[PDB]
Amino acid sequence: GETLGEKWKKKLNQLSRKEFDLYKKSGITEVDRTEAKEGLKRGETTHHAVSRGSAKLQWFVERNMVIPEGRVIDLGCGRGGWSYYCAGLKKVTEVRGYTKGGPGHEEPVPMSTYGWNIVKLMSGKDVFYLPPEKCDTLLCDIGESSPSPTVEESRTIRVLKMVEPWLKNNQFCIKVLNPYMPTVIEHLERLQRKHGGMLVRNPLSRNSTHEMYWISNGTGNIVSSVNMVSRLLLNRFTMTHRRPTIEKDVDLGAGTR
Ligand SMILES: Cc1cc(N)c2cc(NC(=O)Nc3ccc4nc(C)cc(N)c4c3)ccc2n1
Repeated sequence: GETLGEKWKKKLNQLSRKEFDLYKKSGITEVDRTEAKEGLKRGETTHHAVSRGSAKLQWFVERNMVIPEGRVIDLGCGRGGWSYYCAGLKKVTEVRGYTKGGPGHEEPVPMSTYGWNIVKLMSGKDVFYLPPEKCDTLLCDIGESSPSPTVEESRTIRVLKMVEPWLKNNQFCIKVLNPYMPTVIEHLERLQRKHGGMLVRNPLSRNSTHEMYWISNGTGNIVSSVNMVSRLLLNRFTMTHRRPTIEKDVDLGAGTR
């Protein structure tokens, strides 16, 4: 070291509140969640995504980076945004979501968006002790940020260690909270050797996170991709502020499959 990502993290931790709030959205893409949030406030159960996560996963799926099919397991499903998005996909036959829930954590949100009847979301489940199950698609969006990159390093490696027993001849999309710490890079290189895939930056991620996703389809140089993200995020500190690109949120429809 020290890595480009660690330099980015230092500068991020130096920002004031107003500088941070400007920087985190500068030049990013984001979905307009206003209508959806009002719908959830009213208890509406059709069309709305339960989180910004549905659109986030959609970005990967529309580029065939992960192609949900068959039995989908969603580790750390939270409200269920990834699960309910997958439930509407023709090739998907079953969605099982597991999440901790309870105090301080999001509970699954019951919905009747398209394909809801093939979704089972289970709260009260600690995925770090959950025996691996056969699945055709493995999703995991777990990783708690911290101002400390070393804390994030341990959290990230713990997530990667937990998800690996679930991976075998299947599609996957796994969040890598901190991909730039050298120990994480080494684990990712061994993981790519065992299971393939590639590390990709989602443009709906805010500039305040260096998160990248390990997706199953394709290949590439992990260090080069991480460093590309680090340079982008570093340059956005001094780039003139740019308003984010606002897109419409996803419409997940209604009814049973
Ligand atoms: C306040 C808050 C913030 C988040 N980013 C959350 C994410 C989630 N999504 C997750 O996957 N969370 C999560 C988060 C941390 C976890 N830790 C262990 C040891 C086991 C788990 N099954 C587990 C799950 C859930 C609740 C959240 N609550």
